[PDB]
Amino acid sequence: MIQKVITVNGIEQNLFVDAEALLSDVLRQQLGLTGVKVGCEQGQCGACSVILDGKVVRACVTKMKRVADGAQITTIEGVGQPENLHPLQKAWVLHGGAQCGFCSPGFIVSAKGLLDTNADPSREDVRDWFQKHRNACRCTGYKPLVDAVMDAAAVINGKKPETDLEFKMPADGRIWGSKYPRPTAVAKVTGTLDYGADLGLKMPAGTLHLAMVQAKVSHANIKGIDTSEALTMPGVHSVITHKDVKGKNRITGLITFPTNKGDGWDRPILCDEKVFQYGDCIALVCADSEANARAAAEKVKVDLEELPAYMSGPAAAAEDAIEIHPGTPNVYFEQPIVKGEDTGPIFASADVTVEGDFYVGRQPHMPIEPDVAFAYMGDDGKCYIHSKSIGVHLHLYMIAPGVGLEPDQLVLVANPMGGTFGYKFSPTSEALVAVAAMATGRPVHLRYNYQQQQQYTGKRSPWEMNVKFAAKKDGTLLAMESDWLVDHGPYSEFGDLLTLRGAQFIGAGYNIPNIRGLGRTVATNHVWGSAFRGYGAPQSMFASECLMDMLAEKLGMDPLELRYKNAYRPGDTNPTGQEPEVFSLPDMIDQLRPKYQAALEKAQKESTATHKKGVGISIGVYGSGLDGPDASEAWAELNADGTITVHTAWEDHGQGADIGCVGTAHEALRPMGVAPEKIKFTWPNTATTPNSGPSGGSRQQVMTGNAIRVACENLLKACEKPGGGYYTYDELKAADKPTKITGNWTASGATHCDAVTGLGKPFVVYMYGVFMAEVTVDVATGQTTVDGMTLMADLGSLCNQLATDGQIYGGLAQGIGLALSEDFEDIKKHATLVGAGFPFIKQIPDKLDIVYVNHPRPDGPFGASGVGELPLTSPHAAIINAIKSATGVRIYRLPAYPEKVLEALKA
Ligand code: FES
Ligand code: FES
Ligand SMILES: [Cl-]
Ligand SMILES: [Cl-]
Ligand SMILES: [Cl-]
Ligand SMILES: [Mg+2]
Ligand SMILES: [Mg+2]
Repeated sequence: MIQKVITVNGIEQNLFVDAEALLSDVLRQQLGLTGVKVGCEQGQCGACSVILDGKVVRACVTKMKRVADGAQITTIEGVGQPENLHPLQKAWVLHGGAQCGFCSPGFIVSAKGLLDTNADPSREDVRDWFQKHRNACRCTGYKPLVDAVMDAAAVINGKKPETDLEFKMPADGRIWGSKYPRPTAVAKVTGTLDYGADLGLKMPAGTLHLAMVQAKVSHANIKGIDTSEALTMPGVHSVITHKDVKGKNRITGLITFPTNKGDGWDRPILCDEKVFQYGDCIALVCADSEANARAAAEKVKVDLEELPAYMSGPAAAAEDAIEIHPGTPNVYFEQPIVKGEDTGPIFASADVTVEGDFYVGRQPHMPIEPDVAFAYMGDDGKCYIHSKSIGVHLHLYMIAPGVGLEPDQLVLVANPMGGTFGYKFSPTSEALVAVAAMATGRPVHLRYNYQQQQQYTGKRSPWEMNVKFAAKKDGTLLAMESDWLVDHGPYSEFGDLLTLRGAQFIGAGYNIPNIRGLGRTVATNHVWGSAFRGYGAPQSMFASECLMDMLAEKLGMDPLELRYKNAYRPGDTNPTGQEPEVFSLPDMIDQLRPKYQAALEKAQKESTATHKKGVGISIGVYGSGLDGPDASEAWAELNADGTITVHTAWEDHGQGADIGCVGTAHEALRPMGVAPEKIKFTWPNTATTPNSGPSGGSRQQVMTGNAIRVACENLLKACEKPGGGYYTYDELKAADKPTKITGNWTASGATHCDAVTGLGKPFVVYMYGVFMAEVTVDVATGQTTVDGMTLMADLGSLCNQLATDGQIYGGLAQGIGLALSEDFEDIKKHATLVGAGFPFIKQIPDKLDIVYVNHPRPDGPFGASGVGELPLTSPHAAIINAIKSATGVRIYRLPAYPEKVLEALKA
């Protein structure tokens, strides 16, 4: 141990530390500075950026011996606090740079290091700096962050007044459609919002820290577990196995389809008889600390009979394949799509047919914050779970029978979270912490490290796809055929539904009167499938949007013009036989056309012999809602102090659940003249908030937004004074009148897609968009650089521009990763941010362009559709179409690795 007298945030600290200790650990645990956020723990993400003697370092790979006596450290807490914001923190808030906010402290600290050395940086300087210092963001696509640096810089330089960093009201009082900052912005940019790991450091002693004992093979029969050595190890309380589980020890898929050949109880909470994938939790060590738990977990011995593993869809779908779940065939679900006439004869007689085999792989969500949960037995005897669940009511019913509790005896609460991008549509650690809390009686806490986040949370499921188009010489689509195989890993949850998405979205965007297709779901021993932003669209529309460009090339037609010809117009139906609710695609194409022609011209002019430039186009379509007559509930309550709380279980991945609530409520409350700062939101809690539903399927703004609008409309009626005006709280209570008002809303006109034909009206609101990608391909290396992305977006009406801009920028960046760099195929290699091809700032162009072409939705609140998954429907198709336009080569199987591109280039 050594004494180090240093300065931390301007205050002299008398530090007593292990020289080998990590600065991140010291700052967070010993000094309580949880504003230093830790994600990857491997120096790759920059979340832990601190300033050490004028240099930006990553505290997670800075050992205390590198901290000299009298050193000066600045963390986010020293940059500024809620009542004393730094220009960089004000700028972040104004520009909407905090979405999930997990990266915000590191980014702001890093940016402060930048401005202290380069006071008046260019946009490229900013990007260069964030690249060098490895500041990663998964939410924003970087543009708003650079916007914020530039604006703060102007203020610090004395070029602009600081008051210009404060939000200005639109001068009618309308925050709907505005750039009003999200309520959580201040806490995020000051590091005063407590995420799961932060809460764990602030829990009382007696809290047990968990570590997972995980399978180190992909497929096995378990013979026994030996905990003897682990129990003698330092800090160890006990080891939990399947024997300690009070219920079925199974997670249920809950809405398993009838034609599913599996019962949907295939997933264990703790492995009993079998290992189904690498990483499966077999046991939980409970100890006094994470470090001690992890140490002992290494010594728990599992006796395994290793079985052959099927590591892809095709391998597991073979006739001769051994059943992974005995009694259930590996191909456990099939969804046909049968629309209009038989396609066989139409394909035979058409002027032009095209066909293609396409692949989209196991994309890893890669949130900066790795999975974390905790649980405890309350004084009331209920079991409470606090996690990253983005569907608390959903997960309750998925886990309750497994852990052995009645629905009334378990409570699920969503912590503030650093992004999920769909992986939290699945339970990850909830049942594990419940089981541990129940068996021990003590508070338990479980934090995954980044490797576990990669290997042992759900992934986008790979699809092997064959799609075909039949068409007239004028470009009129006549028919389509489709076959898709979905590799869902060993756990069935929502696998059949994902498969159904192929029926709804392969070929979405165009009038296609005749379709014959078949989707198949298959269990494998690769990572289990959890929703990933887009959920079926990125796979489906990659195939159909690439094939649209192939059809265009065969016709001798401009790809944009071919789309203009076939795009939804009044009278047309989508693939499930349903009429579009608005018709905005022709409008969006027309407005993009000149930008597209201008991009083509630039591409040809600026191309060289070694660096070829191209332009690609795609369309994107997705539903807003869960399938069928989806519904939400909200409560509007006037409180004693004259504020209004809107109670919902609108789960915040980071997308802006808080601003969606406040924005929608304010618009609905306008007649009563309610200031936005007086409107409160609620963190999701199964006991104290209504079943608003999960934050999945880009549904909340529509479903819960409507429910909030109805609740607020009903509160107005309850507050309405006879003869005009409104009662106060005190007046209402004195009259013994209610002050907490319910509102519900239902997508009444929706129906589920039929099990035989795939036809129906699954969503009443869809999202529509047109993508344009501009790329440069280096033909010597096969390396693609995306120079610009454009999205024409119809969102009906914007609740909040900061939120929708950020959403789109974020999804476009994930499109670049999906197209060029991202995959989880090799269990070990792809277990880091860098190894799995996470897009750092230089991989994302500064040129991200949005054009809103809003066609108000009949069923949307004030006209709004969702936005969440739109920017990820097909941006990767536009990118791949752009590579083809640049070089003549088509990548059919994502991602377009440089070597892969080179191989095609030289074929
Ligand atoms: S770089 Fe330190 S937590 Fe990622
Ligand atoms: S706001 Fe950057 S990771 Fe979420
Ligand atoms: Cl998916
Ligand atoms: Cl390929
Ligand atoms: Cl490569
Ligand atoms: Mg027609
Ligand atoms: Mg090669």
